[PDB]
Amino acid sequence: MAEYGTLLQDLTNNITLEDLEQLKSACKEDIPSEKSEEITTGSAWFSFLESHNKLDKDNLSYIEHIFEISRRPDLLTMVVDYRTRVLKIS
Repeated sequence: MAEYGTLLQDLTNNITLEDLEQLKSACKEDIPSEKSEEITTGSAWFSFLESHNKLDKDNLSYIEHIFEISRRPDLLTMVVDYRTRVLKIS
């Protein structure tokens, strides 16, 4: 669970308010309009997403895509890499 916590945080370190806009732009259909509005922090979007069941402690597929579709593969990579490294660790 925790490592995932840093994972969200790692992309969050790389997340600019602007980066989020782009992810939101990608997410416009999936993440509700009302909510996308108030996404002024990387953690906020996770914490929203977490609050709704579009992201477990294990589940990433929702966000993985978002990072794929959005032209910001650093974050994707962190999700991908996390999935893997933690897989190899566990």
